[PDB]
Amino acid sequence: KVFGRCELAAAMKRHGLDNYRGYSLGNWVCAAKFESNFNTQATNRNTDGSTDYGILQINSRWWCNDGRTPGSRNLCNIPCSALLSSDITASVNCAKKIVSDGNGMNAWVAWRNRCKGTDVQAWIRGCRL
Ligand SMILES: [Cl-]
Ligand SMILES: [Cl-]
Ligand SMILES: [Cl-]
Ligand SMILES: [Cl-]
Ligand code: NA
Repeated sequence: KVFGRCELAAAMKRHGLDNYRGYSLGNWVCAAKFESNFNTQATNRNTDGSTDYGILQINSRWWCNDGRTPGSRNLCNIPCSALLSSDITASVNCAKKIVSDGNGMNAWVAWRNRCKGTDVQAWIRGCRL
């Protein structure tokens, strides 16, 4: 599934991400836009043996089990397959755990490169939330 921008914003809001751990909702929409282009099945393989999964490109070394990554900790206790679902529930549940590390949203490459420090409220412009 490829989410619409405000479609995704609404779902993220329903799941409590607005201002979670100090990140207003637009940070999360921006992260999804630039990590995955809002695609729930986005998957990117890294040379390090890990894979980034789903709309938020969550990495398989520390957060989900794909059965093939070195240093696996599976701290969200889920198959990485769950992070490829068309609904965002597993990805948001896991994201709340990831952002609770001292890293915060720096865990997301694309957030660090295209969202941090910007006008992230623009990503929820015209969403009526
Ligand atoms: Cl939902
Ligand atoms: Cl915002
Ligand atoms: Cl899996
Ligand atoms: Cl990570
Ligand atoms: Na990632």
